Amino acid sequence: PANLLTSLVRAHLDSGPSTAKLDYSKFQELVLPKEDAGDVQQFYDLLSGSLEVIRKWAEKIPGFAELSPADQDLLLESAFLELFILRLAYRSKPGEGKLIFCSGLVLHRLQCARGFGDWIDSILAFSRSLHSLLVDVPAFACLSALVLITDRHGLQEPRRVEELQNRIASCLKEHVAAVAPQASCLSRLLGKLPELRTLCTQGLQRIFYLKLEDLVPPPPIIDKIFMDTLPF
Repeated sequence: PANLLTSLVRAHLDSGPSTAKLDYSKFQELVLPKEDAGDVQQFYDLLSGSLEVIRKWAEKIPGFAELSPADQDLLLESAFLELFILRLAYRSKPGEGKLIFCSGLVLHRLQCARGFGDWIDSILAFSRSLHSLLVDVPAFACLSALVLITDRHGLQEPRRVEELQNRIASCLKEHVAAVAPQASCLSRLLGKLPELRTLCTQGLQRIFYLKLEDLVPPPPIIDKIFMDTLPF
């Protein structure tokens, strides 16, 4: 934990692009001059691309594959939006308006604005605030795991999810104490989780709006996540 910390950092670093793998071939800060089908389809494709990456990342968190398969799927589905946002916010460069996606694709905020709507600006504000905390890679590797491994309604073994969460939280608390015994830093960090939930709602609102408009249908897996996480 110890070894837990190292496994978390490794899972985190293998789930995203190397700086050498960054792809700038579509990046344009100048967009010439309401959303259309190509904007909506790119929104859905960026969302979809993270899905398979996040699922592989989760399998590398020690103890996750030892949860029931029904609990794994519920935890993944429920956290998907928040993880997409958190990992995007941490990878991106909000000073420059640059969004960096898990494939390595780099886009300017103005290239995403029509598909994402105002949500992309909220994400970039959360990204600037995340960056001011100067969260180091091991701290991030625990925070993101804590977003996934958390209480959700319908869990078969809620105490086992809580034990794994406590292990990760303890691992984080120890790392933040060691790099600085002691928790104000820690409380500032954990304070990002509620804001993240609020941003996930904004994403659900954007997906609802696009489903209403109906230019291009959501891909089935995103659509199921949207429908499965609607508490009505």
